[PDB]
Amino acid sequence: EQSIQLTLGPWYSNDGKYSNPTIPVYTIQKTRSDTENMVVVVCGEGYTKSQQGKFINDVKRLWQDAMKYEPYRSYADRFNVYALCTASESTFDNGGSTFFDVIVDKYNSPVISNNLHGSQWKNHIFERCIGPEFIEKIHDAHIKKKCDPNTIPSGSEYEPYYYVHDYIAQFAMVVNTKSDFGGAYNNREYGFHYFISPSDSYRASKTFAHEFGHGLLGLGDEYSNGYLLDDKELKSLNLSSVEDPEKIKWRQLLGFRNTYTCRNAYGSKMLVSSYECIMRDTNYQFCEVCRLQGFKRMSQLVKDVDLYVATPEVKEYTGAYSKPSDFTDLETSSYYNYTYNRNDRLLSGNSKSRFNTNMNGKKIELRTVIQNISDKNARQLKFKMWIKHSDGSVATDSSGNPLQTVQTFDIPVWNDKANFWPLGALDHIKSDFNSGLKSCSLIYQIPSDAQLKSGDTVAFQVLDENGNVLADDNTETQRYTTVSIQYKFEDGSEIPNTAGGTFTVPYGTKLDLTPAKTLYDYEFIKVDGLNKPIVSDGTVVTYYYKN
Ligand SMILES: [Pr+3]
Ligand SMILES: [Zn+2]
Ligand SMILES: [Zn+2]
Repeated sequence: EQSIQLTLGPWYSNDGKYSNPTIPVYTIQKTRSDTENMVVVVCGEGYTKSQQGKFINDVKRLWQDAMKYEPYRSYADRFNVYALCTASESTFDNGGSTFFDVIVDKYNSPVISNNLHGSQWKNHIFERCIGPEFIEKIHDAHIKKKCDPNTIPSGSEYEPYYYVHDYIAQFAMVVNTKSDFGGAYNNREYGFHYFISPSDSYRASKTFAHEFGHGLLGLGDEYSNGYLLDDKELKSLNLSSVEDPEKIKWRQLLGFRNTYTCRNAYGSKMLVSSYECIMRDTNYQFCEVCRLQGFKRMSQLVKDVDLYVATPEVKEYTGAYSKPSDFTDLETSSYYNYTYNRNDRLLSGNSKSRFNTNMNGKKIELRTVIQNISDKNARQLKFKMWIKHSDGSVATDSSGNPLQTVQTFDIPVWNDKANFWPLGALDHIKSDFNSGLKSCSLIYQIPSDAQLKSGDTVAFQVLDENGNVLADDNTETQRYTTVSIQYKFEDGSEIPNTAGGTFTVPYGTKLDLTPAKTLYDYEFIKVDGLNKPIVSDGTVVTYYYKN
């Protein structure tokens, strides 16, 4: 079957338990060449050889649950996901020898323990052993190994393995356990880019998405502490200590959805853009700043994503939370007072029906934020907003003029792009949060003589230069559909060492990806199910490869 073979000398397996392991490789998802997608490699800790089927199903479960969160969900079909069936002598719960020597320290942190058996480089195993074998043999780039990982290179111990984390976007280690923990190890200068999370804890999927947010998306722990120094302020994608709303990096997002800067705990000098974010508390979704920053980060790792359009909202425009001085109080009470006010004004998503015939003479606001991913093409997006009767017709005033307004917004280029986690970067140092970023507000005065009827709602569209609808008043609550991937030989047999996963897309989506020319050594033949609206759960897209 498909596998990689490692050579682990005493620096990686000092007790000889894994001196020459054979590691079966399973493809969970490969929708395009590895050279065009983000490659995720997932290994199991504490799974015996007879438990590798549990491991594969565990990865599929955690991965599919991660793909339900924005911003990952927008990129769901642009990941290639591989499960490496690393076999431990002992299960994790039995407490004997495991592949990765993971221990849970006194702070409940899962840690690769170099000193457990004296394997002095154990926590370098991903970039020095697993990664380079994978990239030479499985990855479509087939980059030949450059250094013997069981010898000391001339010069830097680390530089020869930097290339690993450009071909493998993320290493994840799933522990076969119910224990609730999580850890992320992000220090590319010293080779570290992996996270560790449990298979069966009560919030295992939430933890996975969270540690994935640290690792791939570059997001900071919103539960952390302290006053950020100037260099750390520039460095952080989603944390701040800047109290002045006119200077805070994410000022353009203030007042959009639940973006209202606030202290992450009473008295804290550490500020978050939203109190309700998975990066502070794993029960939440990603906040709008994390969604933006993660969407930008992933755009650096693929080639064909050029625009981010946050989901627009419509709010009664009262003047509240409309200027910087409305955001100066950073207490949690101010955050929740802001979110209550938003709910009292909301006219979109699940509050569409709050529109009523008393809205004549009132102002409404269409609000979103837009990020240009291009550093070459400025963009011009047209917003349209109108009052729609329940039968779909456009409402009018008493003179017959449609209750409709339009405004075009100019989105400047992302000239700062090369400073924001580009391919090859060892870290993020400084970026201009506002480069390529435009908060867009379209305010409409509903006429006093508006001919409103019961059941009227606000409709809207964000349009590109060709009139294509990028978002509309149905986007937020639209139905998502599950699509299943299968890999088959031309005779219909399932390809061994594949375990095709599922993800979700908006109902009606036409998938349009160029399939990879090869799967392992199998040659691509044809695909069934692409370029066709996905309109049923369990829809199967079938990739056919020559045996
Ligand atoms: Pr052959
Ligand atoms: Zn955490
Ligand atoms: Zn966040």
